Amino acid sequence: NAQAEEFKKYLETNGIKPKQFHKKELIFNQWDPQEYCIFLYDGITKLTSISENGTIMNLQYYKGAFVIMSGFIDTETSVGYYNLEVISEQATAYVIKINELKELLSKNLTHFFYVFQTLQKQVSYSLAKFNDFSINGKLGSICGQLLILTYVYGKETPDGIKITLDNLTMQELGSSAVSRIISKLKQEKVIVYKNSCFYVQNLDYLKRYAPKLDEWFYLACPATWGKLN
Amino acid sequence: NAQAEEFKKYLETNGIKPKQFHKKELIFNQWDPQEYCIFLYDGITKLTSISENGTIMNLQYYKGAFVIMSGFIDTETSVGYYNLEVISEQATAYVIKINELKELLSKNLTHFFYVFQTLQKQVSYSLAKFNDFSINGKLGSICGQLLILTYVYGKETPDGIKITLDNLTMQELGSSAVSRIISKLKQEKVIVYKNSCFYVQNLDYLKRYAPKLDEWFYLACPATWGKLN
Ligand SMILES: O=C(O)[C@@H]1CSc2c(C3CC3)c(Cc3cccc4ccccc34)cc(=O)n21
Ligand SMILES: O=C(O)[C@@H]1CSc2c(C3CC3)c(Cc3cccc4ccccc34)cc(=O)n21
Repeated sequence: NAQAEEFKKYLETNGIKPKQFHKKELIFNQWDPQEYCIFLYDGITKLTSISENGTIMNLQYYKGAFVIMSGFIDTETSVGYYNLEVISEQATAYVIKINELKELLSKNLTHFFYVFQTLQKQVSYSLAKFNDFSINGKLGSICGQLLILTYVYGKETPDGIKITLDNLTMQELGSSAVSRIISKLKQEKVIVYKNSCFYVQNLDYLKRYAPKLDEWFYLACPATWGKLN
Repeated sequence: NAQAEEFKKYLETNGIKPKQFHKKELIFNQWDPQEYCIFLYDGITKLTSISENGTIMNLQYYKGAFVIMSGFIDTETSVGYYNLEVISEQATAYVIKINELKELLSKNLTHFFYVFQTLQKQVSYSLAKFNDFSINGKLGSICGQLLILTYVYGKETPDGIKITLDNLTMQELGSSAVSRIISKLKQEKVIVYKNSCFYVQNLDYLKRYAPKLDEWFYLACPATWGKLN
């Protein structure tokens, strides 16, 4: 990822320091009155929300390299009250106060375009995710998440496509319908737990029920989309 | 909105003329290889997708003033295959090719920050609606749709809070489960349909089953929010 490495070197040049985090750590949480811009350089995270009675809802997953913002770039108001939690064993992130960001981007348009693009990818990603929900219900959503996991962590092997993630991360990613659906897929040999990993066979089935996410990845990450097609 | 008028002027300074469109026109369509930046200024539109078997998925609805983009500003490549379709009677929209946009934003960052912040509102908007549907099901959706109508088109009346839309537009966007929900909201007199118009008289019930959208209106459109609170 060329833009990402360039954005790292730009942040470090401007004196911004990389912070290590550990699983279950919160890079920011939903009560913080400091709005941040997080450049997640390495790791896997989830955006969660905590409702008033304390039940946790998982909203979105992110992966390095990527930008996540808790405030609006001009106002430096919260965009929404959320937590960003680390779910891989480690993660590396550059934490930037919102207003510092405005300055950093103002003085370099290339980086500004890059950050802007990361927003565009979230917007196109949620359109595609809503599309596949609209057609195939939860089946759209499970397949969609399995498909991206495969494109991003799948190693072609005679065994199929191995999803290269130690199990703890897979458990952090994953009800009635679910069990019955995840059932159906195992039953149908789309995925297999063999040799202690998931291995994916019917990539075509994933693509069928999550078509828009297939397209979205093709446009967003073409080089990666090519390696399994 | 202030930022909205000023970007309209900047666009006309740089020679972008408003193009008028009428109900059911495609502002752009998915096969068009030209990536665009649509600044919807007035009217209502919807983004749609066309799955292969030909069914038209409604993905999102938009209201002037707002920004819709069909290419990534950095690589200038397609963000997806979409159609942008008018559903109001007429709408005012400035259509800018993606390369010309990038130049316009590059020479005035104020406007760059406005467009950037517009996509940020779009990101958290869809997370908020998703939080509400995951927590409260269709009651969360329905209560979200009506909350939306209320803030944007809610004109306070003795009869309560009227929804100021020609009732063919209403009728353009609007099942078994749905009717059980509206059946109840009509019975408990949270909404009243009289004189062929919707009215709202318990704003606080809606805020209960859609607390993330309510919270989103507050952080992203405080002016609108505060008017009704
Ligand atoms: O990392 C990237 O540049 C690409 C392009 S934008 C994106 C996303 C979208 C949230 C913005 C995701 C999210 C995602 C989807 C499905 C499974 C995931 C598993 C782990 C982490 C994130 C996941 C993933 C992703 O790779 N990308
Ligand atoms: O609001 C819009 O103009 C579109 C059309 S109705 C909708 C929703 C639904 C709650 C009513 C959402 C939220 C949402 C629900 C279910 C699955 C989702 C999957 C991904 C993202 C959001 C999801 C978002 C949204 O944009 N819209």
